[PDB]
Amino acid sequence: PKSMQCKVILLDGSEYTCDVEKRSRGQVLFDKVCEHLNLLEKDYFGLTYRDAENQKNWLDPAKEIKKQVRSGAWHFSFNVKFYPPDPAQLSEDITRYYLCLQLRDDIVSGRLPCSFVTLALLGSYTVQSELGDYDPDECGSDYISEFRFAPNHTKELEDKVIELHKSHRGMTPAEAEMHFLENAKKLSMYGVDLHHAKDSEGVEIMLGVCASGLLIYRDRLRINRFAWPKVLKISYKRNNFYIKIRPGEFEQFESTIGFKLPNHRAAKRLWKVCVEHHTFFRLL
Ligand SMILES: Cc1occc1C(=O)Nc1ccncc1
Repeated sequence: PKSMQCKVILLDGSEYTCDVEKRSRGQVLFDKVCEHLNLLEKDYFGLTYRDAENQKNWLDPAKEIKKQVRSGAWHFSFNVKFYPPDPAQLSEDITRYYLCLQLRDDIVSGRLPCSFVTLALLGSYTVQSELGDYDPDECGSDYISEFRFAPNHTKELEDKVIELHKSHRGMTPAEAEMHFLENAKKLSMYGVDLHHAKDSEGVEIMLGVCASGLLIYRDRLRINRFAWPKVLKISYKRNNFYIKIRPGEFEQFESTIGFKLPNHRAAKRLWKVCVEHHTFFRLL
């Protein structure tokens, strides 16, 4: 029975290697990674891979791995797929830990924009969780943490992390991680998956997919939002993506809204993540 080597980049930046049978469905590999990670609350997570166009795709756990990676390497990342709006609701500390690791990468990468003060507060909770109480012996006036906190590090930011870390004496790792999450969950781009698109007039927009619905960013001046409940049908055709809106009270007709995506694969990818979000966040 022939097996393919799989390499998975974990949220701590380390590499997990395993073998699965070459006709394996994605769930087989995901189950192995989650057992490796001692992760029970698996529903929020998934594996990604890069397609022939170097686009991030979710590995569909119900489909054969080989029919998704196709010509590409069996190389994956372990990621948060569904960001919980209230991480305090999660049953296990280790789930919140992996969600913290993902968010730290969302922040350093710039996918999750954050004010100076919130970057320093999030950083200070990470340092408290990982090193425990502030020790002066480690940090002088010239201290720079090994921890990556932000897309652009400044001495002022490092100083503010230390100032806040000092305030956290006695805080346990789970407690610090829960504070991390209570701050991060409020950020306007928390758990928003962004897709480049054009509206029905050709104006460049971003579509954001998240727990609360589909967001349209025309810029910073005028953001439209469609809460999942309103959305009856999500569809794609050629390079186009459509949502069927519920009729408003006393309106005769449903309303269908249309966007242009970069190519047919980008339209299908946006459709699939919307359908998946739509189901996930109506069902608890
Ligand atoms: C935040 C939210 O609002 C409505 C539903 C949910 C939710 O978390 N659903 C879910 C959790 C775990 N597995 C599957 C679905």
